[PDB]
Amino acid sequence: GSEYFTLQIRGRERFEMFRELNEALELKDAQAG
Amino acid sequence: GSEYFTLQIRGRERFEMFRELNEALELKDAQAG
Amino acid sequence: GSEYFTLQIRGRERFEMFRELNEALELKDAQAG
Amino acid sequence: GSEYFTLQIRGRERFEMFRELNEALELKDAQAG
Repeated sequence: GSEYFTLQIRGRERFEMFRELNEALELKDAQAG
Repeated sequence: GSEYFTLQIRGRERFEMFRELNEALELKDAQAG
Repeated sequence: GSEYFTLQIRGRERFEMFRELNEALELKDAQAG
Repeated sequence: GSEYFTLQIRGRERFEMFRELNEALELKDAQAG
């Protein structure tokens, strides 16, 4: 989409694992000045 | 059925990457029925 | 290496999480697909 | 310190995917630094 993409994840543990990865990538995005 | 959750993802490359991982895990789920 | 590439992972939980993803990718390739 | 493990990965694009995910998680690593 123009502001984000969506993905449907089956299962709470699985979702929490993918959210940890996604938040970490967003932390990586912040490293550039 | 199972509980599903929405992962909101920034960037097309990042989306394609997560979709690849999620599809592989779903094919693993499919083994058992 | 010529048969695989290796990555050092810090922490048991982190390793287990990546191993599950990696094995799922391999199972998808082996079942072709 | 921590305990370290080795992830064995097939394919160089798959290796670079895991490398990137791991590097992002490593921005979280610290003793309250």
